[PDB]
Amino acid sequence: KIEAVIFDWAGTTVDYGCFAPLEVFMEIFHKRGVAITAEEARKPMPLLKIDHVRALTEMPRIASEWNRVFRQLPTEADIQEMYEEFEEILFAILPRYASPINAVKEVIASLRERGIKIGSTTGYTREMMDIVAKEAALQGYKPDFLVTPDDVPAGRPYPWMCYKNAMELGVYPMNHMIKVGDTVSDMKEGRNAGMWTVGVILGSSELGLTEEEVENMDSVELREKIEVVRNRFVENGAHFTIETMQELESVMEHIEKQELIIS
Amino acid sequence: KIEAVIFDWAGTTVDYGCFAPLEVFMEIFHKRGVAITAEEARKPMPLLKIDHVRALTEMPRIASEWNRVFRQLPTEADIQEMYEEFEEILFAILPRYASPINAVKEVIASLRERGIKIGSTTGYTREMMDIVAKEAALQGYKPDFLVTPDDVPAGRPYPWMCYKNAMELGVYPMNHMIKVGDTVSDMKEGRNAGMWTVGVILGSSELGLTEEEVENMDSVELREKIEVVRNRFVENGAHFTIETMQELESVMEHIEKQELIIS
Ligand SMILES: [Mg+2]
Ligand SMILES: [Mg+2]
Repeated sequence: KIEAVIFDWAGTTVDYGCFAPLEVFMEIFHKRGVAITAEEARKPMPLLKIDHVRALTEMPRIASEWNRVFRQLPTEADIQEMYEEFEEILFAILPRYASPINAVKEVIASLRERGIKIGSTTGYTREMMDIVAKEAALQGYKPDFLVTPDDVPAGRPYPWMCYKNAMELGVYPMNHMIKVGDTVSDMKEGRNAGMWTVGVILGSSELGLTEEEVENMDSVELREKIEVVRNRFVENGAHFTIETMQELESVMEHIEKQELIIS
Repeated sequence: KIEAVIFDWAGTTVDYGCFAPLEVFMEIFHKRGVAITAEEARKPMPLLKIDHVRALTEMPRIASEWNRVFRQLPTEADIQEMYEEFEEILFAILPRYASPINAVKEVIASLRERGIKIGSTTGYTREMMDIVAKEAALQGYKPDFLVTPDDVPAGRPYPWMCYKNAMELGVYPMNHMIKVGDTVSDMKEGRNAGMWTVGVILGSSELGLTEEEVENMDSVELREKIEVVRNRFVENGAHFTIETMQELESVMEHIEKQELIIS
């Protein structure tokens, strides 16, 4: 039972903290003496098109600074000539954060030797993925199949992308697959398809921490923050939640032994 | 319940004391020889129109003097020349009085943090409000929307301006909005609008003090002065009466928990 795991990308498989799409947004602004927090950088994370450089331009403290350095408010060609260079700088920065998240290696190798198929879904796009994947493979990671919002009629909340990793990999009931992510949207995806939804923490978008900024965080505050993530996953779906990745091949057995049904 | 807060523009957010008009009325008179006090400068205020200078004209003591300088009493021309310059010196000084009152920043910083909208209304006019807004932005205060007596068929006594904020901010039931002010008129407006009215004291017109006078005033003296303002506001429908700005939020908790109804 459970013949395939449907992983995610930045936050799950690669790019710790899911900063790729962020850093870009920061430079675009910082390149005009604005300076913004990665904290504000997220917010409209899903849906990375121009409207985000418009929602980030309509933000309080943001509109302020901007109007203080240029002595005026963002123009229409300001959002443009900014997004035009978002895609640009991003497609050229994505490969910087395409390394398989430490230890994810062994997990995949292992899960295959045990006869498990590996698929995936993402928020990014074909063009965005044609850059991400490529680097990943040259770097050791390459699932058996991949799907982006471009392949289906809708994005991440819906199960559509997941119903295709199925067709390809060829796996009858949905209960035979596991969904793994790092965002409430992901849990909503798995607990929609009819799959087993699990949330990763240490390196997730939610916990939004850096692969080091987690070591400097003190023993009591980290765990303190981890639970916050965990709890937020659980209610949005998540049949299980894990901190690291080594704990997934521990969840599968459980699923099987446990003997609980997905309704 | 409290989705948005509608702030006043001169007495609540900026000008701690509301001396912009005052320190301009007494200059037009101090430039012609007849000096006057800021106390006399502000009998009626929401009427910054021409007949305000005319009221300081037919004011005994001030009628005296001027006659003992120009050897004659004011004329219809002496007035429509002091006003036809009142606003001209106003637009040049208003920027000097268009910066926040400390707390306003931190508070407005928050509020938006809990996702609360921020609109406004004023007695100042379109042109007057202009410049002020611009300078307020460069300083650290950019409410979501702004309305002036020019956008509606009337002034402050009437709700009109407040109704405009609702459409814009998209917060429908009036009673789901707070109305902060600094004078008897601001309360008349909020009550007529049908929202939760609140009046501030420290740094208001009804207290005509300075952010140096309030620090150089007796402990008992000041307290007495405030009570006059307080009793004043309440006497005009002010559902609440805050001293400074922090406590504006505790008021929201109170209102949301005291299961009370307006009108
Ligand atoms: Mg991700
Ligand atoms: Mg006022």
